[PDB]
Amino acid sequence: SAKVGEITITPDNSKPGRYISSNPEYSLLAKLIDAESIKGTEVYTFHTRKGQYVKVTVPDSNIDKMRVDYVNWKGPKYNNKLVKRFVSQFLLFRKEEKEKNEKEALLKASELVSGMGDKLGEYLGVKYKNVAKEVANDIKNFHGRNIRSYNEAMASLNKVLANPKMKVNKSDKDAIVNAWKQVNAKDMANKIGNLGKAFKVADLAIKVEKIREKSIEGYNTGNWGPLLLEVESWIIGGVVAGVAISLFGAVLSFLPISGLAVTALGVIGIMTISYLSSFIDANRVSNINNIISSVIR
Repeated sequence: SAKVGEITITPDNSKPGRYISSNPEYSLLAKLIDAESIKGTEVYTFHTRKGQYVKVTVPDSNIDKMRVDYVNWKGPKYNNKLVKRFVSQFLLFRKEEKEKNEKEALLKASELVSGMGDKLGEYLGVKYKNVAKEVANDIKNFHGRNIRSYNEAMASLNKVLANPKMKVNKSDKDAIVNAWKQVNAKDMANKIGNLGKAFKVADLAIKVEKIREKSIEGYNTGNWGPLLLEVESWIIGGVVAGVAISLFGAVLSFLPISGLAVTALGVIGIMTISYLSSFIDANRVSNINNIISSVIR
């Protein structure tokens, strides 16, 4: 709901990635704008008329490499400077918006993780509670310029996974799974959504659903790649690293423990905590491994 030079851009609450121009006169004669960021390239779509639009693409957010495309254009083409004028600011606004949301997300996510700490710790032990808290902190203070690679993360996860004590008997496995299935993406999505504007990403419920399905599959197959990959997916697809993670954590934390035993609890607690550190801090993982002993039987 900020001001972009001469006008005021407002984010369409109803539709993520879409903005409203206070005065189309300065927004290329378009009231509605749709922004996108795939693989670091910003893409602006100005809806001038029905079925008509101007596509603006900014490779690597470098206005110098800017490209304009008139699609289904009837009339004369706007002069570049004009376009440039607006884009410049919009670009800038966009960055700020992200930066803001990122911080906003990490915080709220760190809270959730922290609380999860307090909660499970009552059953799991102080050692558990202690680590969870650090993990929460790491989240709180993370910068998106250090989000780890799939292969990078996957490795760390293995350490935990490869940890002998880190066992999972069917009785437990089947519960954990049953828990996951108990989940309703939609409700989740709303739940998550209500955490704040920053969580209002596109196709929330799909993202949720995929976390569930892949979460389940991980359990009964030991394959966790799909999970990590999904998250990474999100990011390449436009979601800011900080948010993606936060989003991830939130979901993770929203799983229902009713119907699980203290043993299953430990698994869950460890897992959650582990996935997260895997993407953030390699070192925290050690910490986790060290407490697996006292948490898991």
